[PDB]
Amino acid sequence: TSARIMSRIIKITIIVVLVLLYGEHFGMSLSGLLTFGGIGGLAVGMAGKDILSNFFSGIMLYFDRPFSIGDWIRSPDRNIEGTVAEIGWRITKITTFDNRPLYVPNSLFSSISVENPGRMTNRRITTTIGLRYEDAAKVGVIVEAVREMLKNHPAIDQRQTLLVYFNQFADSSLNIMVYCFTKTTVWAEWLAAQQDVYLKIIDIVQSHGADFAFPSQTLYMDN
Amino acid sequence: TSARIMSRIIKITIIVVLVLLYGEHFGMSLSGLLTFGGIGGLAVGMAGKDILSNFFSGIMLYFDRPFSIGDWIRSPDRNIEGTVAEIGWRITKITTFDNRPLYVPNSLFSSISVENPGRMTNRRITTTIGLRYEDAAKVGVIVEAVREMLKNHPAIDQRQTLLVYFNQFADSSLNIMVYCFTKTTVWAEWLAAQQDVYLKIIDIVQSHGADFAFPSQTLYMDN
Amino acid sequence: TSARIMSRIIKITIIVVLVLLYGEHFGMSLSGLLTFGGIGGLAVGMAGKDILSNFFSGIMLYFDRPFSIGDWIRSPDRNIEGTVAEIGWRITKITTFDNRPLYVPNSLFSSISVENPGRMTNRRITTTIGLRYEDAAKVGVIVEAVREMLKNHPAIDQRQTLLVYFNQFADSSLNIMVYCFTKTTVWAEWLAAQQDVYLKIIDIVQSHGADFAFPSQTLYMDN
Amino acid sequence: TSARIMSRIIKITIIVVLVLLYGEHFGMSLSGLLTFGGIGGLAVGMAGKDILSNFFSGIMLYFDRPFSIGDWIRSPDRNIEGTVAEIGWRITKITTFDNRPLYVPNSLFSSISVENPGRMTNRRITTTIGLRYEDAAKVGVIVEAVREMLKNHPAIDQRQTLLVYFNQFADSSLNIMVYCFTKTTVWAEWLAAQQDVYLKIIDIVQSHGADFAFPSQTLYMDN
Amino acid sequence: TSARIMSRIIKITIIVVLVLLYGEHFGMSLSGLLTFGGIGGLAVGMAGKDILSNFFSGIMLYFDRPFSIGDWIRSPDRNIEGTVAEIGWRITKITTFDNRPLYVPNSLFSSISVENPGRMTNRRITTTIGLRYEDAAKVGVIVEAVREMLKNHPAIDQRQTLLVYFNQFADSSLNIMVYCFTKTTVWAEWLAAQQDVYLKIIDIVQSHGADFAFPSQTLYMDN
Amino acid sequence: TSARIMSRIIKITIIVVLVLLYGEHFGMSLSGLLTFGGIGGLAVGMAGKDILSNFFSGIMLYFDRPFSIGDWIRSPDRNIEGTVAEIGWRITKITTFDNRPLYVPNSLFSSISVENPGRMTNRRITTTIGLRYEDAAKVGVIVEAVREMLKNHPAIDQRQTLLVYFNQFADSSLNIMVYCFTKTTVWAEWLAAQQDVYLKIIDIVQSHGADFAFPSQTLYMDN
Amino acid sequence: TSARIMSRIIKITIIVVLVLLYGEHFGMSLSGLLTFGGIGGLAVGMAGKDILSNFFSGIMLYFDRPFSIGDWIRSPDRNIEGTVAEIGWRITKITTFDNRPLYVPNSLFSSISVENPGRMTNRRITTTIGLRYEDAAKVGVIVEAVREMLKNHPAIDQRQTLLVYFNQFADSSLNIMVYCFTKTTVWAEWLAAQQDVYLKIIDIVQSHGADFAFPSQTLYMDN
Repeated sequence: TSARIMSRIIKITIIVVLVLLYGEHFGMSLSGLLTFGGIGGLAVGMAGKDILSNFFSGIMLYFDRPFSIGDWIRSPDRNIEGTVAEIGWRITKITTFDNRPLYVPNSLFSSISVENPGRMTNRRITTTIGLRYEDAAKVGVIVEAVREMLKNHPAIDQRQTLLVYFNQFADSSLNIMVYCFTKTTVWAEWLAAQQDVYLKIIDIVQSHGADFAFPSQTLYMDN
Repeated sequence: TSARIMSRIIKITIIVVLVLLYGEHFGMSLSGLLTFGGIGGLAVGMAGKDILSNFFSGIMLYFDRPFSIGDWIRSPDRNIEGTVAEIGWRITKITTFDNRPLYVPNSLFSSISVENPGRMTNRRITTTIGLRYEDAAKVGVIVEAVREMLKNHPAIDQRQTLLVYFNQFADSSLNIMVYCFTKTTVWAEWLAAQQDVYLKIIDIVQSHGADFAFPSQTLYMDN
Repeated sequence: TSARIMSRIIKITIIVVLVLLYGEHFGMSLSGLLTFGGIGGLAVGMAGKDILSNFFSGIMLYFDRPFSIGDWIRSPDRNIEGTVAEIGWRITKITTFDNRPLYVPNSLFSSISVENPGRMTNRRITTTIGLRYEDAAKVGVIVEAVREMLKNHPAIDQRQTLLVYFNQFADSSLNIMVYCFTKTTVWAEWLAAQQDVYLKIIDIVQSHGADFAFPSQTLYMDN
Repeated sequence: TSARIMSRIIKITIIVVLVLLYGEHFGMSLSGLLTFGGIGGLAVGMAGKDILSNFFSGIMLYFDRPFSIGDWIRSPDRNIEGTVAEIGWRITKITTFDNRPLYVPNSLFSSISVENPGRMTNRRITTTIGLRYEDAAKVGVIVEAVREMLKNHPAIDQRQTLLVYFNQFADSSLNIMVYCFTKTTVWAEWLAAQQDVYLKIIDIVQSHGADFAFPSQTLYMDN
Repeated sequence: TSARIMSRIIKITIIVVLVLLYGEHFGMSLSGLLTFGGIGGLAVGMAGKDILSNFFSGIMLYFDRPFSIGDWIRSPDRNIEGTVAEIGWRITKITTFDNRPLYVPNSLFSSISVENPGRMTNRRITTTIGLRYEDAAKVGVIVEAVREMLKNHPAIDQRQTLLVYFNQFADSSLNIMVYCFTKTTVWAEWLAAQQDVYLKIIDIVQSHGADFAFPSQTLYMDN
Repeated sequence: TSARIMSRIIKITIIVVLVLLYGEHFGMSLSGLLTFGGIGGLAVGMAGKDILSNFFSGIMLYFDRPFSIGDWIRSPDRNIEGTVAEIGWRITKITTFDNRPLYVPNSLFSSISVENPGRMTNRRITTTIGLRYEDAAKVGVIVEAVREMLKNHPAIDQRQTLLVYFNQFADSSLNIMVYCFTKTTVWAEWLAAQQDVYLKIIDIVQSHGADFAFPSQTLYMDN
Repeated sequence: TSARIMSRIIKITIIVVLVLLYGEHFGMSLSGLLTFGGIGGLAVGMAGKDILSNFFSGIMLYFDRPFSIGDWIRSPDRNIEGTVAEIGWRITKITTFDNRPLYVPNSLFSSISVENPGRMTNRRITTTIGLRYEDAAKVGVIVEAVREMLKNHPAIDQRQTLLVYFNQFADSSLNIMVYCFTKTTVWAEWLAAQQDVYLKIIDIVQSHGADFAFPSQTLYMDN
């Protein structure tokens, strides 16, 4: 389709060949060549940017790929997520978890940090608890029961980092940092462990009479 | 219309021809040519930017189009949304859902991620529930009834990813992550499924006596 | 007025002519020409930017105008709004709705998305409702009465997109997405329809005993 | 004052003249000229920026001034406000409403939108009302009384845009958009009209028993 | 101290002289000169930036100083405040009100707006009042008593701008814009006037029974 | 695999060799060489940026490494954290605490501040207390008991900085700045000390009857 | 260690020497030299930036150091704080108050404001009080008692700036600006004075029956 389009590509090529042959035949004068000549390199230079660089930068990715099709590639910087679909020079298909294919320009991968959880070894499960000041005396023991359970639980990696401590003193709460790592990377398996853990842990704070806490205030009144 | 306008286009062309002929005839001296000559390439170089690059970058889009007229093209980066209308070198018409035609310069597509949900396979329906701590013991069973229903429902894709779990422990709530995918991409059909699902799910939490929850506080008072 | 001003314009012109004639007469030595010569093109190059580019970029706008005097031109990016007044190379007058004339430099139009609602086909009326959880069982029917009315109403375009659904589950509410399009673009006519619609709709939620909702909380107290 | 200062300006000038004369006399060799020569144009080129461009860009302002001494020049972009004081090439004095003279570099005017309300035709008076849901049935009539008054009032321009409508449905309120334009631009006159209008309008909502509204909540309690 | 340091400065100078003399003596071949030669100008060009520009830009400041030692120089843009201490080419000492000397690079003054309140003519005293809706009928008179007092007060400049009006309708309040200018620039004198004014004004709202207002709400409850 | 790929690398190399040999054989004319010639250096120049610079900048890191494999490298600027994994020219592997390997481009290390807590000497434990105004008279003594304990405690470094003071007056509280340093850098050991300290400190405020505080308000009511 | 590494540094040096000797021997043709030649200067030019500039900019710091080892150097701009450790060309060690050594690239010091409180003359102690509207009549006297004490106190510098005034009218409070300067810069001494001052001041507001204030509201209720 489209005459003018197909035409004008021949055109911007042919005249690079014409200037070349004209300064080799006549071009009297030689002087004006170099000059005209420079606007091509400079204008292509400031019209170039990413639109040209995508190909080099894509090739650099071709020498080695930090991400490899079968992985999802969160980036803290730019907002791109979900599994890497297919790799191409001008673009890079990438399915998101909403199954919409975002076409990422390749030059972006040149700059941003590009962690891929797809190559995970583990899933960190991080939580927080938070027990009323009323529960304050019993903090030492409740923490310990929770500390003990995680070791004995099958799902979590005992060898891996496993800290539970009074930690923060924050706000209206007494937040307690659960921090431990699950085995399986895979989504349903880890989530299921997490549910099992919160169900167990939730009971323990219930079990000793320490009560879970919500933001709370101190109203003052007149008579 | 307009003499000065029509005039001044002849002008910036004719003098490119005059410099060319002058350095071929006289121009004595040759030396001053190259020099004058360079301000053209440099000034066009720093007056060029996007205003020149739009055409190259549009052509690059002409070699392949990630978006293809019949689609809407959300971009997480820049704020442009709604169906792609017509494609042009200096611009790109694009109807928004408010039916206002935003004329996007083409150079922008060179940089930003440009997912198009128009080429969706599915609609993810993501929700959250959130049940009082009062409902805490019954969490395991309510979750399961909800877990069971989604599988049996006709609208959702059972084969596709389908997670429901206790997940977060957040705030004054016990948020539960519904996450499943509908069949039809199309707007009224999916929304109707969503309404059917929330109506069903809303009943289940009602049905077991677990109560939906709102932000809550702990007032303290004097006598 | 002003000698020094009028003087110094002659000056920065005349010496471009003097350098030209001096290197054609003497300038011995030729060597130092090219060199001096380059600081002009480079300094004009890095003192140029927008201050020079406004004219090219304005001309590009002269070849075709996405906005055409009789229209108002919101831009999601830069903060400029209101009807386009008059178009000029260094600037572009533009009345705002507060009737203050903002003089927009033309180079800006080169980059930002420039939707103009002035070329609207419709006005989307988007609302939200939000009914207490108390109203929860009756959600299916209230929605339907509202769904029915919009079709029958004369003001809205029935052919055009028209969705009403339970949609969100958010917060302390049960928000319901009204979404439909009015005929007339023009400001008083559409607003009047909107008032008629909200007055009608407001009654319906009132009519079935479902109550409109406001942020709500759950106070807890001591004895 | 200051020998070293006065000295070193002669110095960076004289040696531009020495290099010029040296390559015209000896400079054996010619080759090294051009080279040394280029660091001047390039270093002045990347040490130049705004510090050089202020003068060109100021001159461009001298060809035409969108702002003209007797006016105040808000800019949505950069934070500069208040009456324009005096215009100068390196700077531009500008009194602010706190009577502190901010010296704006001229290059800034090259980029930012520079509306000047000083050349206003009118003052838009925009308000909002907001009536309890309790007042909901009477909304149609209260609006009309308010609608009627503005037309009859002497201060507002009846010919000019004049919309009052139920508009928003927002939050805990029923906000009503007053929007009309005063005659006089000048500060005390318009403000006085505004006071007269709010005093009149405030009564009307009072007059029909509709009550003005404040953020409100729905406390829930135990026994 | 330090041989290697003192040594390596001689070094990067001497070899600029060696290349110059070598291409004037031998350098067979001339061709490679210009080339090597260019990396110096370009690398100094992209290693230059501010680190070189500070001196030019400082000199520009030396031709005229908008700020003059004995003044404090708030900038809306960059965060620098407090009295200007001493002026130097690479830097500019500047005491802050916390008496910590921040060394500002001079190039910054090239770009940012640099108002100096030190050259003030006045101090604007801006306040806000805000009277319960309960006080609403009496707004006209309370405002007037306040309006009258400011004129009669010795401290404020009566000739200078002096507006008091109902202004805003905002929130839970009825905010009233006091706006007037004090005589003395100097810190203790103006503050003392401000205290005298607020003490006087505070009484007037007290005096008519209008009550000052705080954010307020509308609790709703069950039985 | 892939013919076109393997092919096109030969191609962009071979023609650099062809242009070189062609201008050495024919190339008639010499003039057009330099010109064509420049577009290569300029286009590689504006397609280069980081994609080329990563290697130089990586080498600079190779001369000396502020971070050394066995350390974690928080950066206040860019969001990268966790232990440094392996170092490579195009990238730098880096495990995060979630065990996901983020591949950092090396050029980034050139700009951002890169503190590594891995080379810590200590752990600062910073807290805050905050005692009701009710506790106000006893502030001097409670502070002292807390001041005394930290000195006597084995875990904290007494020699190191150790301030405890009334400090802030903020909000509804009387915040007290605990600030002291633990011995062991290592994660479980320090956290355990922190738990021991907060448990001890929590008792002291309890012990004197001063009560810990939460945000509090002053309700006002009608009859 | 590492053959390939050690090898490839020889390599990128040796071929700069080979091109030089080749165009001096053959290089037939001379023409292609200059051209190839330029890609080196340009690519080093756009791969250079900070990675090259760190050394120049470090040297500039070597000519004079605004910060001098024994000082801590807060910067309002970039987030770097704490005592300056050691100074080096590629970097600058700097201990933070958490005793983690952040390695700052030197080029940063070229741009940002770099106040160093280490060279303080004083410590400003700034506070705020805030007394219920209930305390309003007594504001004049309480302020004066506080005004008097600071003069008589030994710790504060009476000669130095010393303002106390009703100042703000803000919010639910009547905030009073204490502002005075302590003698000793050093951390424990000044903090101790601050504690002594707040303890004294706290009593005075207590002493006259004015009560310290917290955010407060006005609940409204039904029957």
